Amino acid sequence: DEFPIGDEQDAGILTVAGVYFQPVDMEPAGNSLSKNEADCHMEADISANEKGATLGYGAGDFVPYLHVKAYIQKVGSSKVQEVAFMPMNASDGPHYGANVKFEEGLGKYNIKFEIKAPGNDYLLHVDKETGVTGRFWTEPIVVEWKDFEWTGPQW
Amino acid sequence: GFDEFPIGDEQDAGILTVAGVYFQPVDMEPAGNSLSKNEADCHMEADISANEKGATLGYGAGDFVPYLHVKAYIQKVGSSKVQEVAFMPMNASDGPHYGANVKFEEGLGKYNIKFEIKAPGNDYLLHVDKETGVTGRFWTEPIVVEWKDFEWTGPQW
Ligand SMILES: [Cu+2]
Ligand SMILES: [Cu+2]
Repeated sequence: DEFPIGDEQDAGILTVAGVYFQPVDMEPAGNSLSKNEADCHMEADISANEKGATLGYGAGDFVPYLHVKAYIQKVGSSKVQEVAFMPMNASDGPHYGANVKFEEGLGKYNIKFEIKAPGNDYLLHVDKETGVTGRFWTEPIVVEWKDFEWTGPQW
Repeated sequence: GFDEFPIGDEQDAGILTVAGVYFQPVDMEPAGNSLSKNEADCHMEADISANEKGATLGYGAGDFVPYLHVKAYIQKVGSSKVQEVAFMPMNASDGPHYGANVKFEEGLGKYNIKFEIKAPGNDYLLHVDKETGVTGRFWTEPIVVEWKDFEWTGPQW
């Protein structure tokens, strides 16, 4: 069903897995390509690790209200494709994802996920009685997988 | 880790399990839409999670349901005045919830408290293909949960 982009990675309070599988139909359609126009669905599985308790997250919890963008670059190429992910549910639960088309065809790509904190959408209790001790990250978190091979559908 | 006071009993509505609590007003960063700590009577919280029926939408039982739009309507019983207060999603030491600092504008006594829970709309997508998708669908009109004759008795803190 699901194919890893690479090994799972910890970054700050986040645990970030990247997977891909067949392109999907989404309701509403969102920002990404239609199923027939796409090569795959790409998905960032983002959850809190143990350090997330500093912001009030339980370990393993989905972290919502993030802003996630993927950068897809053919190795040796002068151009990078930028793809906004949206939050969504599949049968396997919440994630950030998008239908994606590899613009340079089958080959070796570098894949980066850029993960921005919630900002003014999501609040934090900061008082001592009920509050958390941590604060959201200010610089976007970057997870990168080198030498991902896109070899067409595996489904 | 801190004292929480009940608004009635936990209620199920659609795929949601909804409980209300309140406690001392809090400091929020950023401040959001609601009253400041020193201007409010309490912090009011809606704890919204998926029940067993939430699996139809791909939610795990008990998990927080994000991207909802939650508003509270607070009406003193016998009064025509209805206060409306938007809740925002946020984390406290006990985890995610929707909440706001609120003021009971008509003083001590009986209030009807309604939580109006709008579905995410264009903010949250659903896979709907057969292979990876879900067969449940979000609600067009808000889910409403109400506790009648909640008693505001003043701060214990
Ligand atoms: Cu998806
Ligand atoms: Cu709160």
